[PDB]
Amino acid sequence: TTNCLTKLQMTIKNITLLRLLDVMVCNIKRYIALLSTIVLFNIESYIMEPVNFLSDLIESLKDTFQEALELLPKYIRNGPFLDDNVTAKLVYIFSDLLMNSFWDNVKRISSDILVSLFGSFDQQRGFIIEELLSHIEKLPTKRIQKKLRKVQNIYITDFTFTLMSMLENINCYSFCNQMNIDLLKNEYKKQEEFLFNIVEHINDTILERFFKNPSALRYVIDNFVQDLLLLISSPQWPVTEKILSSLLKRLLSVYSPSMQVSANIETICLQLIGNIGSTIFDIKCSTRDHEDNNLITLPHFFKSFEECIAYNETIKCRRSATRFLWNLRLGTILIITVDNELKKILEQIKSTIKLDYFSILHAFELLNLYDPYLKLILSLLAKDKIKLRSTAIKCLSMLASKDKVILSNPMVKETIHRRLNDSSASVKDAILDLVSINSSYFEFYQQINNNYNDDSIMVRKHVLRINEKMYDETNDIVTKVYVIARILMKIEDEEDNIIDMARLILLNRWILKVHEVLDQPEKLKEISSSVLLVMSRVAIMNEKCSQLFDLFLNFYLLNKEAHSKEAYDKITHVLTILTDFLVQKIVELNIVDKQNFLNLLAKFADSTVSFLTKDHITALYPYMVSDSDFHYYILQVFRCTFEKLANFKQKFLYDLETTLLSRLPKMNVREIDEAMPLIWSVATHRHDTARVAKACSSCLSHLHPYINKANGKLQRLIYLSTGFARFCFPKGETLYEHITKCLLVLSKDKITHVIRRVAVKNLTKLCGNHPKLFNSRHVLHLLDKEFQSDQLDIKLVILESLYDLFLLEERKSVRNTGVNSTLSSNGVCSALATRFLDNILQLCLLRDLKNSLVAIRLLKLILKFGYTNPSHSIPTVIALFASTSQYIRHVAYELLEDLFEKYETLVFSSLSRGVTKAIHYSIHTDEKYYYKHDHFLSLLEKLCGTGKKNGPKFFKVLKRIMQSYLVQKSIFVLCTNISNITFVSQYDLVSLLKTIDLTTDRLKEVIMDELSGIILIQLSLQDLGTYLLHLYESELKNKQFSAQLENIEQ
DNA sequence: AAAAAAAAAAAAAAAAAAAAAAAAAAAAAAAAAA
DNA sequence: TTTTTTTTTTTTTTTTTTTTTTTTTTTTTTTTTT
Repeated sequence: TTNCLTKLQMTIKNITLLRLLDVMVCNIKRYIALLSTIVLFNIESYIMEPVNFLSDLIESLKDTFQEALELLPKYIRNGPFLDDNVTAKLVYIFSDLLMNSFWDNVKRISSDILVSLFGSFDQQRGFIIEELLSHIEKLPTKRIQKKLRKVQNIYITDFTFTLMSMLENINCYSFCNQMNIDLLKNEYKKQEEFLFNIVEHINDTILERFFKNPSALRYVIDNFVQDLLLLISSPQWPVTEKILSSLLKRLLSVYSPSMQVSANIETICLQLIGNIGSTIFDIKCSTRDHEDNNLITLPHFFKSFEECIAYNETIKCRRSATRFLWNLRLGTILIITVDNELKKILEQIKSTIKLDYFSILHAFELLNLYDPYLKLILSLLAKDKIKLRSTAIKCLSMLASKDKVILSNPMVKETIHRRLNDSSASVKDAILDLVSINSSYFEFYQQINNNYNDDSIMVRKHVLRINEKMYDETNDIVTKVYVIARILMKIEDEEDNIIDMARLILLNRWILKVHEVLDQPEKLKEISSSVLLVMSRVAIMNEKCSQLFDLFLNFYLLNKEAHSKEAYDKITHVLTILTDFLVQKIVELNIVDKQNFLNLLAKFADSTVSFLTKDHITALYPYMVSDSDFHYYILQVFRCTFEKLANFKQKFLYDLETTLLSRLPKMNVREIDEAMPLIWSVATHRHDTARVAKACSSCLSHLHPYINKANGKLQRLIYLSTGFARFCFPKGETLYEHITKCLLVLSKDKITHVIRRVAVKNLTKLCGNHPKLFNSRHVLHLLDKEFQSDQLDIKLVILESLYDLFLLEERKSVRNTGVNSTLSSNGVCSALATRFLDNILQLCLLRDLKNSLVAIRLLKLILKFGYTNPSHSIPTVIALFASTSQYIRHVAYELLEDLFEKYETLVFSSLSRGVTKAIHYSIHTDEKYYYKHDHFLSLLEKLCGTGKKNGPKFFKVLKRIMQSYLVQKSIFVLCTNISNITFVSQYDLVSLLKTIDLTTDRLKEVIMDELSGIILIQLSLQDLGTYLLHLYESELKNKQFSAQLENIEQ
């Protein structure tokens, strides 16, 4: 009965054969569990029956239940009378139950029973070990806190929680309690050998079962190693250090030769070894001052051992853990002091602690194994596997996260600046993360910015983030200008997100940053000054940045359609105070900085809106009237301002006109074309302005005798007349028509060369300002005659005027239509470019640096605009590759790169003509130094050798060129350029060698049949073949200096 | 005013070359939801 | 304060077609004979 059983249990508890038999009989047939618990408390059939009853209960289930499972381990630990047969069933059922609130308690009870069974029996270690290992597939894939143990907010999976205690339960120190030190040494040796063998067995089986199915069975190890990392910092688990140690070497054996595995296995093992290395390096770094323990501080770390043991046994003893820790000291203890300490220990037997515990691990293998991990990481950095490289760089990054001074050694600097220049998207991202997490990364900022235009979106975004971080962090003006220039470059891209991010960060760091203070004193004098200095520095240094800055300031900041009205008044206000501060700085300062500030002011005035007021005009006036390049930017600012503002004072306008007309003879042509538009702009605000008419009439009367004479003062006179014509009086003939007639009169053959050039330049400028004048036949015939008269300087001024006209017209066209939203519900320049394209191309190949640069600039501008066909100019650019000058070659390379990226089909189509023209220019220019320069074919090859088929296509074009040419100097330069070509594949090289051998053999029979040129070209081809062979089924397998030698001929 | 054979020009079928699309797989980070 | 599902990036596997040739076939009109 239940009452009888309860009374019997109470009597047994108070006190502490027939009853056991009755309990067994009752269990055979809630009451059964109570009887089994009573029998267990009182205490092979009596045990075999309760075990079977518990097995049936567990099978059916899978507070009244838990007392039997709680009193079972006590009997197991106390009574060893259980035979080997009954132990197997309990071991197996409890191993099954351990894997798969009250359930956690049941699992803990099962773990306690398993460790008690391990401790009680010394001949069943392998049995329980294999039983626990056979259920390794039941580990949870995800580290959800629900099915996890504890022990600190540290969650431990149940399998290794049982396994670590089981392994540390060897506790040979207890044998020391049982006991001329001869027997204990042998016992300790046997115990340590047994533990070493079983830990190697566990590691081997874990790695084997992970290698069998690495993709699906990753968690089987992924948890374990990870948990081994979470438990290594606790002194309460010393055996864990061993578990990782023999494990780590196994991972180090993964990449050893004769152990080849799949790519996924390599990546997983590298991630695991990287985590292990990071953990052990973190442990090593956080130590005392002296932690050598390098097998060679000995007297005083026994005190550390004793303190650690005492603290462990004091707080949370867990007697198995401290028993194993006592054993761990045997290897260390086994000089005079060491012997005395060992004798004392034997006689006794017969935050700060966390740092102290790391000191004792240095003498062990785990901490000494860090160097092989680093060597393996460095070795794997250089392999061709992209995933391996990325994972290794990630491991280096997570290693350097703990210690920021790991970059001192040069073997990491070498890898980083080699990988920054050439890598893939993932590798570049990993190396950028590595350099960004480290505290100092200004040493490689140039390398980081060199990859700002990568194809991958992720690398570009991360580089932009690095640039923003550098701008926010550093204070050096040079690096700040560099990073802000890169950010401004990144405002145009094929990704809307990238350009939006760049615009947002630029707005935050140029406009909103100034708006934060909101007219707060003692803070605007620094941040606004720095921002204005940055903006001034942008407008220089590759003025494409200046163009992007103008675009950003005009078509983004001042467009009310782009952003909300409430977000536009702030922009306008910030720009107003910025302009006021810039004007004030210009006033007080009145050097390159001054020019930059003036350029910034001119750009601000040229904007779509006027942020300047009459007060700024009055402030600029005192040094405007007073008499450098100041008056040029000042005149530009005045011209831009007077086209938007009005309601000026009459007296001020009269004074401005007086001071402008007084200085007209003194000012040179450089700023006359801004002074005259200013004159007209100020004249139209002060109607009845006949004063400018009288001033123009004076110039006309002074110029009239000169034109009659045609049938130091004349230069300025004609310049002023042309300026008045093209900038004043736009409405019995019109003034500019009379000026064109006068210029045509002064542009005859009998006229002197200098005045003729000045007159033709002025006529070109006037026709540029008045397109209708280009329709007149006389000016067209004059321009054609100048272009076909072989004039060195007359053509140059026309080209410069056309360049200026093209720039102005394109700027006006871009400003006419910018960025806007259109709702349905709501050619002179091209003709001039096409007509004179041949003349420009012919002048591009001149031997004079100035004329060549002017012609190249005009050609580049025309090609960028797209007025004419690039096919007519593709060879010319290629001919510029033959130029010896480095700058001409570089600008030609940039132009050809742009032309390729636009029209690669036409570029490939015109390669033959380009090579022919380049060879002709090379032989024509340097009649004796023609073979000296041979750096045009290789640069063209690398430009068109970045594609999968661009290589074979370029080689096919090269073979066509070689066959076409089979002139002596042409063959010399072609051979010298071939000598410097890097060949992609050996099939191409052997084909070229066969062609050259056939050609030289044929020339050999030619010379034998037959003078100097033929033998010289034969010798040249033979020397090319010899140099090529001395530098570096067969055809199918093959598919996978020279100038001095040529000169030595004669 | 009658018949056969050969100069061919289009119109499909193969033998690859080559340039991207679909579709896991893996980290890495950020917005819900207990 | 943790786990959950989106959202974003390369990576690798095949799997697509879009080419560029080389073949054979088919039919067309012009040469040959009465």
